[PDB]
Amino acid sequence: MRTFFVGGNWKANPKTVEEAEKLIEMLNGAKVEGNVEVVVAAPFFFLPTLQQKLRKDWKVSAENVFTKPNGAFTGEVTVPMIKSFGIEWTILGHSERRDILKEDDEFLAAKAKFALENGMKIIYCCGEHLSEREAGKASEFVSAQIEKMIPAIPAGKWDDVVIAYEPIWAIGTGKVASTQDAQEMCKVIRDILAAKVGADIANKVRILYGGSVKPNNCNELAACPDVDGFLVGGASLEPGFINIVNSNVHSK
Amino acid sequence: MRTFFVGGNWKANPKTVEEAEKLIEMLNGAKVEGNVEVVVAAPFFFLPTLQQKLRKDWKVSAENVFTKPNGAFTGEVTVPMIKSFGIEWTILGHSERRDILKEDDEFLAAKAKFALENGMKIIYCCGEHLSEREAGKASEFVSAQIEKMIPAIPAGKWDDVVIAYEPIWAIGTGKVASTQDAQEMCKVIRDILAAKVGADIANKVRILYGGSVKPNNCNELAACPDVDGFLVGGASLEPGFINIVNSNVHSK
Ligand code: NA
Ligand code: NA
Ligand code: NA
Ligand code: NA
Ligand code: NA
Ligand code: NA
Repeated sequence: MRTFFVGGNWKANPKTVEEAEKLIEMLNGAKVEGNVEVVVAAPFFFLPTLQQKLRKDWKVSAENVFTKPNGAFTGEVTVPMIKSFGIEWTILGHSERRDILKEDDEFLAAKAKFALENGMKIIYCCGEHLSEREAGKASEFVSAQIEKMIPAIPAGKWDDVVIAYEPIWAIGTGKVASTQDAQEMCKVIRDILAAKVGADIANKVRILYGGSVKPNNCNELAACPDVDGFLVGGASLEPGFINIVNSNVHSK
Repeated sequence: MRTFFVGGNWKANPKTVEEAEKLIEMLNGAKVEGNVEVVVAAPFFFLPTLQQKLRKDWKVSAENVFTKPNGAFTGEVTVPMIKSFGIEWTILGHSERRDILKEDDEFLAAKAKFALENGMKIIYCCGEHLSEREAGKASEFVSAQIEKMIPAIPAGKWDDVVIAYEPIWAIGTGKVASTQDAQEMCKVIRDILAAKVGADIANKVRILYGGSVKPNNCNELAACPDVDGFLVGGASLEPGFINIVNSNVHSK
């Protein structure tokens, strides 16, 4: 069985270091049940304190990184900077960056290749928008994205990739995703991997559900056979995060 | 006389926290001559250590910030986060972000308004590209940018604005800027301010030269009457930074 994986994405939160420290102390006291690999992603500015203070059985992640080691890229944070502090993970391709910050697939593949070649592990995000969901073309859209991702992955690095499916069509659209939606698209992704890079890899890669995950739906989502975990949004800031981490006991 | 102002922009450098700490220890030992306001901008990830360890007579600056207090903006760092740690400054509108990260004037004006309304001080960057320089339309282009900036500034906040002119036309183009180029464009900007917001404000706002500044040209640049200081690139990482900070003795 693949090890269940839960990434907590704080996004651009909290507002103060005092709040981030309080949240860390809450995470540190949580009793994890079952078996699960937990990663916490936070704003660059809080990454030093998170790495220093977060429980050592969990790992810290950046929410984005640039494509280069360093250079004339005012405002950007790079792989060597966060790796120099012991941070092993980054999220790439999150819907908010693809959209608001206009990150395209070419930019994202470069990031994934550079990050992996430089020893990082990645949570690579994908997912289709409302028009493609409505048109019933969700699998084609998601395939194209995964197909741009695939050649970024060096030989031997699939152990360092996790994929998160975001139902962007259910974010701020008036539509909601069902548990079966989540299962279906995670299976779509697994099958794309099997067809393109082989069953051995497909059978080991964790594919996460990245839509709305809360204490009230995490257990039924975890039980879906192709859902290997979550990239959690707003609940990653709340005590409910632990219920989600613990939903691993319902996945087999 | 306006107080001479030197901002050191590390850009996306150095690669490691060990290097940033060594650079800080170098800055801390430097003997400043004359009178000058010094700000050091560094990657988000190094801002905590810079704020903790940098000499207290100088101030730390972010190299960019987002337009919102917090929220669903994966990868972004916000004003309250850096203000919560005592950081008072940010750079906005740097050419590398306008270009590589595709930041437009509307995005940048929003940042400046939000930053200022939230108690930040800003270094707002502007500057024209090669085609406008060649066409002799450098002043019109720069005016338009400043004209988008101006309504972002709340009543009473001009004391918290510094403007940096970047001769983008001389970055990676095969063309170099002269000392007279720097003076001319800093004067162009001052005159736009005087005409649009009044002489009192124009006479107090520091306008910096943001092109290539090194130990070998800083004294002649500082002596230009409308050049009030520098936003320094690569030399901000080198012992030469101090020669630049000290070029204030040549400006009157
Ligand atoms: Na279809
Ligand atoms: Na490997
Ligand atoms: Na499952
Ligand atoms: Na002209
Ligand atoms: Na004021
Ligand atoms: Na001067």
